[PDB]
Amino acid sequence: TGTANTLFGTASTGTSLFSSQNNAFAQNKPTGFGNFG
Amino acid sequence: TGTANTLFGTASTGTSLFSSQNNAFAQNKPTGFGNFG
Amino acid sequence: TGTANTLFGTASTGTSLFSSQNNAFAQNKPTGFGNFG
Amino acid sequence: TGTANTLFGTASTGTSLFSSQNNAFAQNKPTGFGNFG
Amino acid sequence: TGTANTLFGTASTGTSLFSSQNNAFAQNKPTGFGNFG
Amino acid sequence: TGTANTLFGTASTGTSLFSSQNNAFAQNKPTGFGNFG
Amino acid sequence: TGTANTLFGTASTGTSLFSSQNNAFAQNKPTGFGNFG
Amino acid sequence: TGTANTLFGTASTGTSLFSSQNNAFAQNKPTGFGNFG
Amino acid sequence: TGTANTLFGTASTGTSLFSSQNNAFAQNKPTGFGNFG
Amino acid sequence: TGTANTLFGTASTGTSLFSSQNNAFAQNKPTGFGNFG
Amino acid sequence: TGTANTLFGTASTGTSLFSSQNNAFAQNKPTGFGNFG
Amino acid sequence: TGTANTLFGTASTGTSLFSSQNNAF
Amino acid sequence: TGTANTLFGTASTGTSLFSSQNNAF
Amino acid sequence: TGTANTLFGTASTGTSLFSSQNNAF
Amino acid sequence: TGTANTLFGTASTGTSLFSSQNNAF
Amino acid sequence: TGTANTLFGTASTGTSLFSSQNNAF
Amino acid sequence: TGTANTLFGTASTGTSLFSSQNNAF
Amino acid sequence: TGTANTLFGTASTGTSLFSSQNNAF
Amino acid sequence: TGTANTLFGTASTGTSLFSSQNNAF
Amino acid sequence: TGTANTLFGTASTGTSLFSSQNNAF
Amino acid sequence: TGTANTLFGTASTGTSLFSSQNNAF
Amino acid sequence: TGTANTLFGTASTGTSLFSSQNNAF
Repeated sequence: TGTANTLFGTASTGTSLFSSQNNAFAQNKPTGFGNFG
Repeated sequence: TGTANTLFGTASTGTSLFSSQNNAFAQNKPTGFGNFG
Repeated sequence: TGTANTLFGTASTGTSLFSSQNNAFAQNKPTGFGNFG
Repeated sequence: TGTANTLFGTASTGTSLFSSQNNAFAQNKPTGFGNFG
Repeated sequence: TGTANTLFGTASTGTSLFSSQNNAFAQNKPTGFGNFG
Repeated sequence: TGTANTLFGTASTGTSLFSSQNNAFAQNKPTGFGNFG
Repeated sequence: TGTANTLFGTASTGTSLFSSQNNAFAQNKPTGFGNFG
Repeated sequence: TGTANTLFGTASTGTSLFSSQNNAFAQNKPTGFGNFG
Repeated sequence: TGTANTLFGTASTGTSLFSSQNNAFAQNKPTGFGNFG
Repeated sequence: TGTANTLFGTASTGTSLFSSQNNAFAQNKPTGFGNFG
Repeated sequence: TGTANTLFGTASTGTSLFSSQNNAFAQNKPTGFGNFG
Repeated sequence: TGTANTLFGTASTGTSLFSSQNNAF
Repeated sequence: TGTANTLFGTASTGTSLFSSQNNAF
Repeated sequence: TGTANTLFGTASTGTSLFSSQNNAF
Repeated sequence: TGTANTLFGTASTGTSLFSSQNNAF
Repeated sequence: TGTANTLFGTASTGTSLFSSQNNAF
Repeated sequence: TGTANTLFGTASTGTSLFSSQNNAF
Repeated sequence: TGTANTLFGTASTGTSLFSSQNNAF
Repeated sequence: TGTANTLFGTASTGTSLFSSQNNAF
Repeated sequence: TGTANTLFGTASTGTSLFSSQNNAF
Repeated sequence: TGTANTLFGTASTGTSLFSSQNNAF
Repeated sequence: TGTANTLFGTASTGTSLFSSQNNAF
């Protein structure tokens, strides 16, 4: 499987089975810059 | 499988089976810049 | 499979089977800039 | 499969089978700029 | 398959089989600019 | 298949089989600008 | 499986079975720069 | 399995079974720089 | 299993069974630099 | 199992069974530099 | 099992059974440099 | 199966969406 | 199965989405 | 099964999403 | 099973998400 | 099973997420 | 089982997340 | 089982996370 | 079992995390 | 069992973590 | 069993961690 | 059993950790 790439939060490469992944984010003025390629 | 690329939140490359992925985001004035290519 | 690219939220490349992906976003004045190509 | 590109929300490249993807967005004055090409 | 490109919401390139994709958007004065080409 | 391009909502390039795609939008004064070509 | 790469949060390469992964993030003005490639 | 790489938080390579991984982050003005490749 | 690499927090290579891993981080202006490759 | 590598916090290579691992970090202006490869 | 490598905190190679490992860190301006490879 | 109940006050822009799929193999 | 109840006040922009899928193998 | 109850005050932008999936093997 | 109750004050941007999955093997 | 109760004051950006999974082997 | 109660003051950005999993072997 | 109670003052960025897992062998 | 009570003052960035696991062999 | 009580003053970055595990053999 | 009480003053970066494990053989 | 009481002054970086394990053979 391919690489899992994240800045904030989680990067999950393993297979997930009956298994919950969750993330609650509360941001006051976030700024995100992505240069994907 | 291809690379999973994320700035905030989760990048999941593994196969997910009976398995919940969730993310609750509450942003006050987010700004997102993406240069996809 | 191709690369999954996201700025906020989730990038999921694995095959998902009986498995729920959800994201609740509540933004006050978001601004999104995308340059897709 | 092709690349999945998203700014906010989810980019899903894997095949999804019996599997729900959902996103609830509540925006106060969002602004979106897209330059697709 | 071709690239899935979205600013807000979801970009889904994988084949979807018995599988629901939904997005509820509630915007107060959204503004969208698209330059498609 | 061709690229799926969307600003708000979903861009779906994969073949969809027995599978529901839905989006509920409630906008107070949206403004949309499209320059398609 | 591929490498799991994260800046803040968790990088999970092992297969996860009946097992919950969660992350609660509360950011005041985060700034994220990603150069993915 | 692949290497688990994280700056803050946890890098988990072992298989996780009935086992919870969680991280609560509260950041005042975080800045993240990632050069993934 | 692959190497678990972390700067702050925990690097866990062993299989975890009925066993909880948690980390509470409270940062005032963190700065993270990652050069992943 | 692979090597567990950490700068601050814990590096755990043994299998963990019914056993809790936790770390509470409170940083005033941390700076993290990682060169992962 | 692999070597457990840590600078501050604990390096645990033995299997841990019903046994809690915890570390409370309170840093004023920590600086971490990691060259993992 | 599922019963969605939605109330909107006066002068309020609103949508209701309901999707049900029954699969019987 | 699931009953979603949503109330919106007056002059309030709102959406309700309900999805149910029943799978019987 | 699950009952989501959501109240929105007046002049408030809001969404409710409900997803249920029943699997019977 | 699970009952989510969410209140939003006036003039407040809000979302509710509910997901339930029942698996019966 | 689980009852999440969330209150948001006026003029406050907010999300509620609820996930339940029932597994019956 | 678990009851999460969360209060947010006015003008406050907030999220609630609830996850329950029931396993019955 | 577990009851998490969280209060946030006005103008305060906040998250609540609740996870419960019940295992019945 | 466990009751976590967390108070945050005004203008304060905050998280609450609750995890419970019940194992019944 | 365990009751964690945490107070944060105004303008203070804070986290609360609670973990409970019950094992019944 | 154990009651942790933690107070943080204003403008103070803080964490609370609570872990309880009950083993009943 | 054990009651940890921790006070932090203003502008002070702080952690509280509590661990309890009950073993009943």
